[PDB]
Amino acid sequence: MRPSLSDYQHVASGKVRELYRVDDEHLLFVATDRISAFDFVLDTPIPDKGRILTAMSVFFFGLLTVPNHLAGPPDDPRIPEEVLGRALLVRRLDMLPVECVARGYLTGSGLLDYQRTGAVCGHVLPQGLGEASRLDPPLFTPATKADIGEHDMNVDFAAVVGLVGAVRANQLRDETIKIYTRAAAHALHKGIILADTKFEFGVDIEGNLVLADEVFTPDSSRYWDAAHYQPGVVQDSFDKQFVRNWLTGPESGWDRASDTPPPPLPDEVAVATRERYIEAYERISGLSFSDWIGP
Ligand SMILES: CCOC(=O)[C@@H](F)[C@H](O)c1ccc(Br)cn1
Repeated sequence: MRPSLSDYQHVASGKVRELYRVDDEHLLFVATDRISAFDFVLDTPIPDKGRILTAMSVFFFGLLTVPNHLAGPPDDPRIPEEVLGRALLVRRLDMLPVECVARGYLTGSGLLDYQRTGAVCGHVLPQGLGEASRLDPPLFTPATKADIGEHDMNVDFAAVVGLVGAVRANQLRDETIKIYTRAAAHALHKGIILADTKFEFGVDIEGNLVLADEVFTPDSSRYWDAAHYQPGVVQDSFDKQFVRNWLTGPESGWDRASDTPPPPLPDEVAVATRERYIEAYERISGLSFSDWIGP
């Protein structure tokens, strides 16, 4: 028999994820069905999104050889029925206060910083780059969390040294670039570009660096269709473009520039979005989502 979620202490809440205490040395990482667009958490959930993103994380934890925070199987008895398939049993770690970001392509705040200064997070770049330009080798572009509602602040390597130490900062940079390079090549071989990714790490009792976050989900990473990749224009979001198109189109009745919260989504847009998440998972993993555990 599985415990109730109310048997555990709710310890933290995020935009589309939740965290619970299991005992002194273990936590429960939970993915919800909520989705974000244009910096709003939308009213309408995407069915099975939490389960699909958890399947994705478990696949990539398996593929990568680096230590990670998993402390049990996806069907561990300590996981409540209500979150089965969208929750993981993990070990408690001393977390490092650095958002460890790798970028293989120039977009978002990376592109903006380049267009303003000619550099990104202390990396002076060649002249002549633009939207969705390839960056090779990929860049370590660390950031720090700001206040509620605000975007993370981009920082340089020296800033990271002052947060975690010189030797540890070099380790974060090296492991972030190594892991991203491997995952990106794997996805591209199957027709999906991982344009960038954001990692969070912790340290265990022996001093070892441990990957401790969801990993390579379409929330932590920009997924693009490789078949339509064209440097110089904005790329469609593999998972979120149907949501974006409806919200900004003729039928929503919503003006993005009003900064008012958006309306609920059509049921059919939510179902089409679920299909897109399933397509991304099955193409990258080579597995079938119909075999992933659930309630
Ligand atoms: C950059 C270090 O991050 C942390 O310290 C952790 F708390 C972790 O990122 C976290 C936060 C909120 C939720 Br919900 C789940 N996990």
